[PDB]
Amino acid sequence: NLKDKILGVAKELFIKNGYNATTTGEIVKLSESSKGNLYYHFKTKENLFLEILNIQESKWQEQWKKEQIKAKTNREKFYLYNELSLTTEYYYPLQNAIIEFYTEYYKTNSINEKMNKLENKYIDAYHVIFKEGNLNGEWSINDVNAVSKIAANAVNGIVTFTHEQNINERIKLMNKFSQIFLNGLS
Amino acid sequence: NLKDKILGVAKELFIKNGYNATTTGEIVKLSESSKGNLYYHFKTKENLFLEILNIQESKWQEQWKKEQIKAKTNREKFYLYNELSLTTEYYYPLQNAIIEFYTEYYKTNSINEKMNKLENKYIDAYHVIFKEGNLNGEWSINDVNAVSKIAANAVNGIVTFTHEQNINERIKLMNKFSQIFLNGLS
Ligand SMILES: Cc1cc(N)c2ccccc2[n+]1CCCCCCCCCC[n+]1c(C)cc(N)c2ccccc21
Repeated sequence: NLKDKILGVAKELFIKNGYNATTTGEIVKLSESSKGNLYYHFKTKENLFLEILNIQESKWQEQWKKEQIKAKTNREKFYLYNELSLTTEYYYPLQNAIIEFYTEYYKTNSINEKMNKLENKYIDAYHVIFKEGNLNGEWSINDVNAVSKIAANAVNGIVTFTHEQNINERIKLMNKFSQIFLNGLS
Repeated sequence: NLKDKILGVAKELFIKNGYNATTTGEIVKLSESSKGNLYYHFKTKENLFLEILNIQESKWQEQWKKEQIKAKTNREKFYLYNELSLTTEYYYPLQNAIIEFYTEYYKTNSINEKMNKLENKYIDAYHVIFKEGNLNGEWSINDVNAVSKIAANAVNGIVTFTHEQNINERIKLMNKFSQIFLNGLS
């Protein structure tokens, strides 16, 4: 509970004032915990944030599980997951805190350790889509891990570096990418 | 050097840390100057940054022009451009500071007359490659603009969101991307 509260309040603070401006001091006092209890559950701001991040990935996955019901075939899952990545991320309040966090502990394989099991999870969604695509004969992929990392990162890029363009155009471009790319597997 | 000597410090600081962790003061301090020398061609912080981006972009485009000769067919110009994007020391090492820069300075109306100029040079390489390929018959592209923007960002995605792993796994992934993308076009 005190741990659940630290997480809840911290998430709001990072959302309101970003990663850098938020202090464990603010988190401790507003969550009504202490520096000791905080230190025992998370050790560091970095770690607390990674934990919030894991919780968010779980939420995403549950969202994805209910959402893909709208996409029968794996080909459709791929179109929908990318469109979903773009539209949701546009109004995801933690995106700014995340950007800050990455640039922060990038030259530290420490606060970039669990950062792996995390990104790996993002990519798994693609892995499932492509593995099943293979079994369902929708396509034939040499090695899924490679194609999954590529799809995962090409999509982050279209989502991230487009920010400067009408949302309707963005979706149209992403769908075009989904189309061209799936066409490079046949 | 007055003007052309600050940008060098600011670049280092912008790349080393973020667009936020680098402040007007830290520059001048490690640059030894007046916190006002910025106005002739350096209006606001965003302008100093927006300028550094141009220098670096052009530096990258310069190199590209000199190395794209190892590529015979345009189909090859596409792979080489993407492979080189992973290895350059120009502009791409700044994509990070650029991301966090859009999570702030993107409301004013300079980020549409100054910032739009730079994005053109960013998708131009792909425009030339995709047009000359059309003219040459290597493929038939519906709208070179869509495919160009889609490609530039995808690639930037693979370069920027994997900047923490074996550079060879990198090259591998990028080449597999180029293969699939082009196989999706033609
Ligand atoms: C709840 C929830 C709700 C949503 N509506 C949602 C929408 C879209 C995506 C996730 C969502 N989730 C939860 C999402 C948890 C996401 C964990 C993501 C880890 C990945 C980012 C990796 N990364 C790398 C490698 C390298 C970089 N240079 C870099 C630079 C800037 C930013 C990121 C960078």
